Amino acid sequence: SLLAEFPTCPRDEKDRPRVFTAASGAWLTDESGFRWIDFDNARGSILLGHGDPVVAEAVARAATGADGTATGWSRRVDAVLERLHALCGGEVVGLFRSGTAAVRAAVLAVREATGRPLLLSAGYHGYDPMWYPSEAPLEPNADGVVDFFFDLGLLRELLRAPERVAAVVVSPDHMHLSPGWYRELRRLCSAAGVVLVADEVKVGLRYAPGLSTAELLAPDVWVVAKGMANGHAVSAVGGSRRLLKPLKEVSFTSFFEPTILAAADAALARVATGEPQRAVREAGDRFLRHARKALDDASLPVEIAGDGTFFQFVPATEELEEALYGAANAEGLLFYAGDNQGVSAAFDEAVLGEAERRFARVCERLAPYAGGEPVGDAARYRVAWNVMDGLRQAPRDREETTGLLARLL
Amino acid sequence: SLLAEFPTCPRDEKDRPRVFTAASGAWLTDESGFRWIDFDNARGSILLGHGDPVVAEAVARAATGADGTATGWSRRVDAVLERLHALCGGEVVGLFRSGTAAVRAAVLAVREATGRPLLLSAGYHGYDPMWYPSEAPLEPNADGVVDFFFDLGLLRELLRAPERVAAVVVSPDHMHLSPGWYRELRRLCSAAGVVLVADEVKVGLRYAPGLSTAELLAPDVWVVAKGMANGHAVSAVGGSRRLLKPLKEVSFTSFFEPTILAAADAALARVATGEPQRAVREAGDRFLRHARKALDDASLPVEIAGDGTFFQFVPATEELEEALYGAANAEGLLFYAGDNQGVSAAFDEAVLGEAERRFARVCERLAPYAGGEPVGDAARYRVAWNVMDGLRQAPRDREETTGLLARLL
Ligand SMILES: Cc1ncc(COP(=O)(O)O)c(CNC[C@H]2O[C@H](O[C@H]3[C@H](O)[C@@H](O)[C@H](N)C[C@@H]3N)[C@H](N)[C@@H](O)[C@@H]2O)c1O
Ligand SMILES: Cc1ncc(COP(=O)(O)O)c(CNC[C@H]2O[C@H](O[C@H]3[C@H](O)[C@@H](O)[C@H](N)C[C@@H]3N)[C@H](N)[C@@H](O)[C@@H]2O)c1O
Ligand SMILES: [Cl-]
Repeated sequence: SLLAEFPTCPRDEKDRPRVFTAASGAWLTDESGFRWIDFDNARGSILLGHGDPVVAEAVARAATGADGTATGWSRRVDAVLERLHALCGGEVVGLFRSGTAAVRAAVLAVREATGRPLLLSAGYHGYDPMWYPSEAPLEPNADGVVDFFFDLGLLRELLRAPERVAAVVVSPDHMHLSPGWYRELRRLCSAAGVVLVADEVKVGLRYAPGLSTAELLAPDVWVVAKGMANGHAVSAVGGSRRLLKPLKEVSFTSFFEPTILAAADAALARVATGEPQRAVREAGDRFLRHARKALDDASLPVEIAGDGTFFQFVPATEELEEALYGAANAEGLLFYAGDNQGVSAAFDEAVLGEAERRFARVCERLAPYAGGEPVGDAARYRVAWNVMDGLRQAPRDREETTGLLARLL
Repeated sequence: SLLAEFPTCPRDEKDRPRVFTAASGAWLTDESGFRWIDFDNARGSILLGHGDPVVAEAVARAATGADGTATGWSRRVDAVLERLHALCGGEVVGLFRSGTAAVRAAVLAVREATGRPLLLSAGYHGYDPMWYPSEAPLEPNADGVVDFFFDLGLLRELLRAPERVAAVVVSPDHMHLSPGWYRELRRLCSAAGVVLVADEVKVGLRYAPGLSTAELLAPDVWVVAKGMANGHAVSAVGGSRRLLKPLKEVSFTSFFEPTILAAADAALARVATGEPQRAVREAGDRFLRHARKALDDASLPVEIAGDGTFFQFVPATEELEEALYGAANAEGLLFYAGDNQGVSAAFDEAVLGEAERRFARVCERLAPYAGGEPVGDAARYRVAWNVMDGLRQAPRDREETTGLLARLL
């Protein structure tokens, strides 16, 4: 207990972190020698697979100084910028050292550029205190952030006074929000004349070789990170020259560190082909068909939201959800507990076959829960909240919305 | 023109970044094949030297999968936390992705833990807007920060109402502030009952295996970064468990990324022994003896502040400053222009012998500046302001302090 932070990671029954010695492709080794198949994948930042051979060679080389120096510019800086710009659009691009740092810099630049105070937010934007919850729903926090919890009725209300709004900033979820959700969000922002920031730290580059919301939102500013460097310490922002002009005041010491630029340039190259995204979709979709039949044949009341790119178990009770991850653990399948499961491209037939096999065995372990009452909406809203930090799309009136927020906050 | 940021880096006479294609030890090669001896060394974060073989090999093995996974905890997390704790003291340790992020998190944690609004600051703390200047000297900015510019007179004033003060946060400079200055700062903060945060992002682990101000300040909370990983993207905060409890709320996606953890463990192993810091001190002091002698023999009105660990040229005039770096640029000595020079442990006998010959050539180019009026205090103040973003220690009354602030802000 030297560690001052509480990092999100695999934890065991005593909530102590699982210690992993090694990993390659889709497989992990733990400290007891027990081997796992990884559906966490550093929260979906491992798009390609652990230890990816070709990224590894580019990073190993950069470490020797052969591609440049942390002292200053290298043409790999130009290549990473150029790639991102091609993939995501906009006029300008900036690089940062986490998703957190990127989203904060982007929204503060917009606030400065527009001269307006309030940020209207849905979703998680990172650990920084600027995003901490207000004393009550719909009121601005200490840093001028109002959370609207992906409720478009609440957003529409807020946008009836757009003079005070620097930007709307949204973290997509494609498991729990439909395409028409996003189009309504875009229509409302455009009618109000308000800047739209897509926080694609998680979803950017994974659904497509580009922004998952490039056409759905056509955002004024974007942020990506998890998809861009197979796990390495980099994020990016882009959009219009005028709104990001304040980013000119950003500099940081490690900006030119070559191994990160190596990893980003290698990983982005594949990202740009479409293939790893196809492979993950196709692979996790295979695994999903299989998992859904196994839960069904087993009479287990667990729905699965989403798709091969990201999916989430939605069990009918919290008891069952815990048992589920209990059994998965017992079988060497590493899920990100309660959150979204994101396979990597290292999910070939061998892995899929074993994972399917290990999932059947999870269903076997779970047979005491066979025939429980099927999934209701309270479970769906609970489980979606854990992944999105706000409300899944479903029909509701204002009273229902208010009740949900009271319950879940 | 894709980059939205304006990174600090070596820039040519047209203000364009120099392009470096490779580096090894003390030496850089640029896009034209010109070879440079590096005194900038990623703003001092390259303590060991470019492409340090042991670190590079730690990084290579970690990029394979064989030395931990981004998905979660590893034995190298413990080794890093343990090492920092041993070198720097305190009860807990936290890891971050840049000095900016680390100092922001540290100070916000102290603000939350004490419950008091104001941060009293000297020095540079990172690019974040929380540090932007106030409307007037001695007024807090919009984020509750009041800059005292290293003037203990001004600090005493601000310490007259300490109930409102969460911390004093200071970035040391050992070229322009004496040991007695630190002791008095220490005294002051203790009498006022205020928390002292030493921002050792630059100086930590470089003057000694641990904190430069360990004895002088005995700070409540410390921050280090540039010393810990031979340029790789990590920083650390440590100190009181109580004061850093708010850091429990920190998590980021790349926390377990293995190449950075390996680089840090390998670098900190070397740092703990005291050897690289001794090598740097001795190598730099040797260069300084030669440089001071060459300047004097040439009748050039340029002093040198500092020592082998970090030194700064202090030219009598801005014209002569620009001529100095122009001449150094022509001879392939890469100085961090106007700022501090920080050699690495790869500065061996052969590097020093060539740097001496190059600096002799520099002084020959500056012949036309021979015999100019000797350095005055206005020059010393302007030059020191560039490295510390505040006032070098020297006798002043308040009016003169005020006067300097008006001049240099
Ligand atoms: C849209 C978005 N914007 C910025 C960030 C910050 O990026 P970074 O971690 O690099 O600083 C993330 C980081 N994502 C990590 C996790 O964040 C969320 O998890 C939060 C979680 O939802 C929240 O309730 C809890 N307080 C902490 C936890 N880290 C998501 N539910 C999860 O799918 C994600 O994997 C993000 O998803
Ligand atoms: C004490 C301290 N705390 C946090 C940080 C931020 O760390 P990071 O860059 O990793 O985010 C630094 C970063 N240091 C980089 C430079 O910062 C200052 O340079 C500033 C410079 O003084 C300032 O005027 C300018 N606007 C930006 C410039 N980077 C120092 N003069 C220099 O010696 C340094 O090498 C630091 O020195
Ligand atoms: Cl003083």
